[PDB]
Amino acid sequence: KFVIRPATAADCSDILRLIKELAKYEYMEEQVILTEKDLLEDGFGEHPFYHCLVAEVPKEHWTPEGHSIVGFAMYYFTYDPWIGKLLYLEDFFVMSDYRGFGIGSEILKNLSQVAMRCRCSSMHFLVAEWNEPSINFYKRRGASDLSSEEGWRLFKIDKEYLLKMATEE
Amino acid sequence: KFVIRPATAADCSDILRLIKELAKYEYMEEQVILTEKDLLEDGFGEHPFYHCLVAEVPKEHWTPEGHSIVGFAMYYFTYDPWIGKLLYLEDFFVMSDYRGFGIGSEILKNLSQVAMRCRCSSMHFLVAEWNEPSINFYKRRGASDLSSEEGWRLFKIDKEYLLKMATEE
Repeated sequence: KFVIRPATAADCSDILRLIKELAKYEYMEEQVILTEKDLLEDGFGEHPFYHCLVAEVPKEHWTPEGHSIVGFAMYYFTYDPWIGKLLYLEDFFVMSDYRGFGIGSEILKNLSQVAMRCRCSSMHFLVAEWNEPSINFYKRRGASDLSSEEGWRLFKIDKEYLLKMATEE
Repeated sequence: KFVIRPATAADCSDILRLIKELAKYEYMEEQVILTEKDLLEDGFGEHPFYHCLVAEVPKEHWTPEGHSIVGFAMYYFTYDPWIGKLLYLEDFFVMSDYRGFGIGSEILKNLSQVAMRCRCSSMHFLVAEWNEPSINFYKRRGASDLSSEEGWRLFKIDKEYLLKMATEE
């Protein structure tokens, strides 16, 4: 059927392909600026800024375009001053013609083992408020909505504004 | 007046002290489980899971308890599949009797330089929806509320539930 395993440098082309496919899936249309070079340098350079798990399918079940990777999960470690190291799930995506096979649940299982192995007190991630199916999917597994409970809002300051603060009076 | 500099292992006692002081400041009362040992191992071990900047004041301006560190900022790097490496500001705190001296603005300035230096497309962080003063403070510097714009909600799955998923059918 398929296997869930850590990504290797050779998988970066597959990951970018899936990221671009994910970007298309999304509704919040945004351009993917990442290049395979970035994924290689940032993930398999001196310091890994992200980690990926990939879902590989048997050679005789490849993608119509001849691809063995049909899914991926990107994560990294974060830190909380109160409790310490946390696991952060950035994104999770499985190709359309491969959903409903359990791949998604297997990735989640593997991420949970990573959390256990790396001594993470919990796993954080974002869910769009309008995505009720996903909200319930996670709540059914014990997830808590911290934005709803504690009022947290995600803020961002772009490079343009960062540059101003970096070089101001 | 004061200086903003990167933290060293020797500063971990000061940081935990400030974290516990921050925990008291907060209203969402929670127990600080972190120990100085954790901060040392997680920040100055083989792999740094967080980075800290500290605000040090002259020897002749120390804290009533004899402390030179009166503020800190904790950050780490994250990753976005669309744009790449990001700077994530976890927490920022300055002792009461040292606020209104510009220390806060200096830390922000230093964090911005880190973002520029490490090629981060932007800086992400959380702000409580009820903290209007902080919301405006950041908006005045170009920040965008991504929860308000894109509907993002922060979710968490505790270790108890992670363990279940890690060892289930």
